[PDB]
Amino acid sequence: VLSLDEGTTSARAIIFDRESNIHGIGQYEFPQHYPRPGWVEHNPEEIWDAQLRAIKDAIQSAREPNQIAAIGVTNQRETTLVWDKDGKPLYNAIVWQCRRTAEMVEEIKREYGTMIKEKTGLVPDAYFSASKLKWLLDNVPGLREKAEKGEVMFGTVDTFLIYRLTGEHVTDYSNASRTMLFNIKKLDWDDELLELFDIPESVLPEVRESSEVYGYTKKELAEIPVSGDAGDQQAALFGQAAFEAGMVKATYGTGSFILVNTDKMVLYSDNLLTTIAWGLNGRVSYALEGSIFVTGAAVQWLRDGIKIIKHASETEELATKLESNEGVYFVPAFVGLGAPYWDQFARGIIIGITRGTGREHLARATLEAIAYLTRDVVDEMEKLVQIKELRVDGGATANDFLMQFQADILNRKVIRPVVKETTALGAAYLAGLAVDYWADTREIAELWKAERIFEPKMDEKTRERLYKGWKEAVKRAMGWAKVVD
Amino acid sequence: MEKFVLSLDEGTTSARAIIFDRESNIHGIGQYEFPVEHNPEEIWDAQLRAIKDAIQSARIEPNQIAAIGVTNQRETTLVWDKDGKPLYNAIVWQCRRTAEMVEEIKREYGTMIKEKTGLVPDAYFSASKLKWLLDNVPGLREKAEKGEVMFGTVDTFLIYRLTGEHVTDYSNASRTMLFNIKKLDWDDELLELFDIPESVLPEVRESSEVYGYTKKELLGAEIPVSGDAGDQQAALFGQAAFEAGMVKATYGTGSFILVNTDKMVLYSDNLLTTIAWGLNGRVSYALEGSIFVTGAAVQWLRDGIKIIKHASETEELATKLESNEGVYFVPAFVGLGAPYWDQFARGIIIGITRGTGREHLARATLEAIAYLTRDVVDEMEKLVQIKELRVDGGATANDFLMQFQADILNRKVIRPVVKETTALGAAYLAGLAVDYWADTREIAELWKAERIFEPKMDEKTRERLYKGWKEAVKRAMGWAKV
Ligand SMILES: Nc1ncnc2c1ncn2[C@@H]1O[C@H](COP(=O)(O)OP(=O)(O)NP(=O)(O)O)[C@@H](O)[C@H]1O
Ligand SMILES: Nc1ncnc2c1ncn2[C@@H]1O[C@H](COP(=O)(O)OP(=O)(O)NP(=O)(O)O)[C@@H](O)[C@H]1O
Repeated sequence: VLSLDEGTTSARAIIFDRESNIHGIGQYEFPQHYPRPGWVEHNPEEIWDAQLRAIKDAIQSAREPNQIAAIGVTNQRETTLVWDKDGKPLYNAIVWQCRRTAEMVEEIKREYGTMIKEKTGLVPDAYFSASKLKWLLDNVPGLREKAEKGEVMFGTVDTFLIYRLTGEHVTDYSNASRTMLFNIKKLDWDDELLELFDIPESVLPEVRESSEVYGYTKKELAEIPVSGDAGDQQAALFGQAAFEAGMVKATYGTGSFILVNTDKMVLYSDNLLTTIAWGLNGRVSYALEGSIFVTGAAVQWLRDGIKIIKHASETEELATKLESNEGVYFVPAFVGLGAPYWDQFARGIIIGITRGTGREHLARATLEAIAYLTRDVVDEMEKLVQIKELRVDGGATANDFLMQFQADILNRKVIRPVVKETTALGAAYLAGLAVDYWADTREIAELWKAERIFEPKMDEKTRERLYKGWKEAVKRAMGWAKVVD
Repeated sequence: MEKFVLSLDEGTTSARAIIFDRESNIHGIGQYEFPVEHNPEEIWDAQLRAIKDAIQSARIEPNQIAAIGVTNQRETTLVWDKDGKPLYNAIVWQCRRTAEMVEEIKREYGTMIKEKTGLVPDAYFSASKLKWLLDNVPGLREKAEKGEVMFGTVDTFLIYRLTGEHVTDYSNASRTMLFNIKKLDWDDELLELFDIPESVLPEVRESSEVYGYTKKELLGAEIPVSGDAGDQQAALFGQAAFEAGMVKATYGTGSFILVNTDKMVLYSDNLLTTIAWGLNGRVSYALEGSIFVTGAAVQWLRDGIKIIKHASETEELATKLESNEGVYFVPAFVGLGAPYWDQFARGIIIGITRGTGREHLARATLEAIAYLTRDVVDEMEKLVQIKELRVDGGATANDFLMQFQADILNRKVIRPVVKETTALGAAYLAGLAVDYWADTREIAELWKAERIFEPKMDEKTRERLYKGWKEAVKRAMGWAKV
């Protein structure tokens, strides 16, 4: 099985065996386009070749085409694209990170805020596709005509990847829940959101399950079946065998993303997202999500902005030089705050800077920030549902200290799996099931192995003192971009 | 022979001595660092070896030194005996060790203090540090009541070792917080409150007055020590800021700003009211604001987060940008004062996005130094028109800082050719007492200006940046309290 892990920064491809060991990798980046302050765009051509060119590294290290059982696909979510019947991108993709629609959304919020959330699960925000589409049909000349004329297909990244792969125009339930046009209850596009955002039905894909045969590849390109699809963060949940209500994973990447499987129960949170975990065997599993836009990206900024480190790994030793953060906090809201704050205007703050503050306090305040952002989500989840422990993946989870401190301020176990590329695993597992490469989810769930379990060993008083300083630091990051210009 | 004035610039991190002629040209320089506390003996021979360096560099005899002028880090409290032995290290002005000892004297008495002395009570000042010495230091109070002990700031010390005299001028005395600056003698009530016996207090004279003469056994001549003021108000004097409304800012580890207010005493709730100097039997008053961390914030970009090698580097980094792009840096390392008085405030950088680089920290740090000044200059504008800024200190080398400082203040910023103005200031005071210069009018004409930075910034832009600063300062408030 071959998994396509088309991320936000870098397109992965990976190949697994029924025991879930990797037999090939292939990763390539591609430019992150910023036409204007706060705007993030991807050229779908740069994305697409980076993807296939990266399949080949995983192929060429795996040692034959039709020896491939199926293809699974997982994508950076909400990122919005458009193309023609010959498969050509009609404009750049507007990444999930892009803020160009912050205020086209804002007006619409008040009259429609609770109706958008009630149908779709989503805090309305320029994060999700619906406003991204309305821009593309309102600003790209000829697109409405061409769509009212019937020549236009929209999709999120999975839907695009599945196209050049297959010829089919599909998406799963999980990626569709992310568009803020899909009614996660009724399980179909929601007509009065198609209205509100003025989006012609002639454009939307076909929502199908997450384990399904959508179609087969072009023989040029074996005839492999494309048989699995979920949103990037959703698959991580699958890859973690989070196949039960109550189970929680937390991906640490550019940003962190924390999901509680809920399968048949749909839960509501004012400050959190209700989306779809996956559709599987005529059953739709649900989830509650907290999406934190900037975590690991702060460690990056220590490397490329002020350049006080050369490698992200330098953080652990820089940070463990101190017994505590000595009152130094780093709220790294480079682009505003994700959940639960939903402050688009908050900007990144460092606070507590005496004459003795050195690189060590920076590095520590960054890793602490990552674990603090996570606990903000989890605390908010406990206002309705019990969170026992964190299965955990992503690049930053290499950091023995981060992982440790995460568990210490959470007073819960933090459990690092033996598998790393969990997001790909899940896209494999999904593609697997539908083409009996695996019998059941219970079989899959038994090859999931716990590589290390971080035990919380921190004082309750100490834990509350540090997180009270976190909250105060956050208060001071709020609303800064409507002050400064 | 042709003669010269010797200046004694006894800093806080360095003891300099410079030799001057009628044209303020510098013929010889010696400075030697010493190692909050300072050891008298250490600072003395660090200074003393720095005299000989300066005389050697000029190729001159003790015969040519027509007068000695003394400036010094002010406030710093010292105690000695009949021949000059320190009876405990110097409690330097930076010492926050009487801090809470003044907070409980603060409510009761503070308003009565500022009325008498000009000063909002603080650790900082001289009177608390010297009661500390009668209390704590082993059985000192018992001695100082026999007449056995002399007290003074750094200036009185030097002018004891040099001279045999037990003196100080008005300006240094105005900083003791024992000197009533309206009555111009030591104030009886401030002695009572802090438990000091006058058999301890130096005699206060003008800032331009032959106090005595050096021992031949030290310098080789019996030179007169004829000028004395606190190194801040001597930069003021060295800036030829002799008329009222004249202003100088010193950009160092902190900054200091003083306005000569001459024959009238001004009051401000968030500004110190002190003495510029006595001169020709005439006391001239001044208005001072202080910032504790200005250039020390640059010191931290290199010593702390270690993102520049030499402070020099800020210029090249900051001009890469043409705005702070919303990145600000309030370096409240130890707190805020004029006009926020929040000791619990701490340093913050805000505006960080994916692309905040060293350029924005460099540009934010220079803008801060510029903004903190404006804070003090605007507090003066609540009372008196501050027309323009004469400017000295290491940071004034940063040609960017200076143009920006002018830009946000919409005022000419003036860099003088002479750069060691604290030194030059004490020499004029010495030189004048010995007809080296005739009057200040001769010095005004002699003194001259190097570069003059001109405001060229939009009234719109100038206020959008500064509102950025204030809203930034709000979010540093009260951080150590919480
Ligand atoms: N040892 C470490 N300590 C701290 N942060 C780390 C460490 N290793 C990696 N990171 C951070 O983790 C990120 C890379 O994580 P990664 O698992 O590649 O997520 P990702 O590629 O952004 N997911 P995607 O959205 O699919 O592109 C960067 O922000 C790194 O700075
Ligand atoms: N070119 C520069 N640009 C910006 N900041 C500078 C520059 N040069 C020095 N600085 C900083 O500003 C101060 C330099 O002023 P300087 O007068 O050399 O300080 P100082 O020696 O502590 N003053 P003092 O003890 O009273 O004689 C230091 O704190 C430096 O960090």
